[PDB]
Amino acid sequence: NGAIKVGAWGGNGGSAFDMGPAYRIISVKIFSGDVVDAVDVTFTYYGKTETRHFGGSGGTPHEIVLQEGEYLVGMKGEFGNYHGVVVVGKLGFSTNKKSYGPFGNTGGTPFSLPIAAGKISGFFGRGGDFIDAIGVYLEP
Amino acid sequence: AIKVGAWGGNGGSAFDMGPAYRIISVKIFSGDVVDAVDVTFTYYGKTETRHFGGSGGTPHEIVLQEGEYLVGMKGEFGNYHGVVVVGKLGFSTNKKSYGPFGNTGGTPFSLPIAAGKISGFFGRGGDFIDAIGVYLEP
Ligand SMILES: OC[C@H]1O[C@H](O[C@@H]2[C@H](O)[C@@H](O)O[C@H](CO)[C@H]2O)[C@@H](O)[C@@H](O)[C@@H]1O
Ligand SMILES: OC[C@H]1O[C@H](O[C@@H]2[C@H](O)[C@@H](O)O[C@H](CO)[C@H]2O)[C@@H](O)[C@@H](O)[C@@H]1O
Ligand SMILES: OC[C@H]1O[C@H](O)[C@@H](O)[C@@H](O)[C@@H]1O
Ligand SMILES: OC[C@H]1O[C@H](O)[C@@H](O)[C@@H](O)[C@@H]1O
Ligand SMILES: OC[C@H]1O[C@H](O)[C@@H](O)[C@@H](O)[C@@H]1O
Ligand SMILES: OC[C@H]1O[C@H](O)[C@@H](O)[C@@H](O)[C@@H]1O
Ligand SMILES: [Zn+2]
Ligand SMILES: [Zn+2]
Ligand SMILES: [Zn+2]
Repeated sequence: NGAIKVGAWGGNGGSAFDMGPAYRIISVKIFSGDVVDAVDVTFTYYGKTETRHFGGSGGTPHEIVLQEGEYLVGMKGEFGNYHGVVVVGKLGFSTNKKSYGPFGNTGGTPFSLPIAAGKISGFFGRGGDFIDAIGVYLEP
Repeated sequence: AIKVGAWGGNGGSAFDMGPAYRIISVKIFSGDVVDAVDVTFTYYGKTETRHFGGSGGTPHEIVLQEGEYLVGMKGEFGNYHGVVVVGKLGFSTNKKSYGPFGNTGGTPFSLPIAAGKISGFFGRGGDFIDAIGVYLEP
């Protein structure tokens, strides 16, 4: 509904997910090991603060807590075959303050989304055992 | 405004066409490398053309038909005899995909647009197209 969605980068495995845009991403938690297992996002939508759980439940958590006036302004990673499956094998974000990651240890086809104007407001993609694919909502 | 990119190097001079009402056509000049781009578009009742990059290469026109929009951009950038330039460049509309054009591989980048469209360009250019980036509209 006026949305701008770029991606998803990755494979066609797993099931579709789409959190829609948020008023405020509070934190992003990337679960990884060899590969990107999953992503938890906690956010406020119309007053309510929710957490959605994407991908699978393996891997080690890596939390990005957004400070007041800190926004996600970049996403990059790599997707490739992980013993049969095209999943996001490395995943990273940058904010207007600091860069995070990349998380994951499997190299593959790089992708990169530098945002010169605007910010990330939400996520979509595909998840199964791991993060098959990830994509992003943009707003000014 | 939503500006994404630019992908490529830091050589050349910065260009910025701003967002347009409607992309009419994109002409991609390439050889070994992406030399340049001509973008024809409408702007507040005026129709305009901008050249970004140099004069080398063979052109490939993407002419946009009725209710056809740019919903994807992809290519590769790399060091080409001393300068980091777009070595391959491609686009997709809602109806079909184009190219990619250029014959020099490098670091890939891809911008699929699930919702929204490309409404304009910015980046860097010299005698080749050093870098390209994109304005996004809903
Ligand atoms: O990120 C994927 C996964 O990586 C690591 O586990 C490996 C695999 O689960 C599988 O191939 O079994 C291996 C046998 O020893 C194991 O290394 C862990 O980091 C895990 O938490 C993660 O889910
Ligand atoms: O667009 C690429 C590049 O063009 C110009 O660079 C010059 C050429 O690469 C060539 O003639 O060799 C010169 C010296 O090695 C070089 O300056 C410039 O516009 C440059 O900024 C740009 O990157
Ligand atoms: O450097 C952070 C690092 O931590 C662990 O070793 C794993 O979770 C990796 O996926 C991650 O890359
Ligand atoms: O997450 C990767 C992988 O996980 C499971 O094995 C299935 O859901 C696959 O469809 C999916 O591609
Ligand atoms: O792309 C760089 C270069 O490639 C080829 O040599 C030709 O097609 C030229 O026109 C072009 O300038
Ligand atoms: O390889 C893509 C593209 O690269 C060059 O610029 C030309 O030779 C084109 O005719 C060709 O289609
Ligand atoms: Zn979770
Ligand atoms: Zn294997
Ligand atoms: Zn021209």
